[PDB]
Amino acid sequence: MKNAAKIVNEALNQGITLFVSDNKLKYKTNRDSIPSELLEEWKQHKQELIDFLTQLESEEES
Repeated sequence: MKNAAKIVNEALNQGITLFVSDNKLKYKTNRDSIPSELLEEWKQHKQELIDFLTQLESEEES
């Protein structure tokens, strides 16, 4: 059973960076040929992804 951080790490491995903007789960990358699985899992767990990606956005580093 995955969680927000699981998918976040998967993004980094593929050379992507999940970050939320306006409480909407966003993604950043240098390549557009990202795996389509990310677009779906990101939307599947967008709620928890936001929660985790936004609470981390509040701190400098951890």
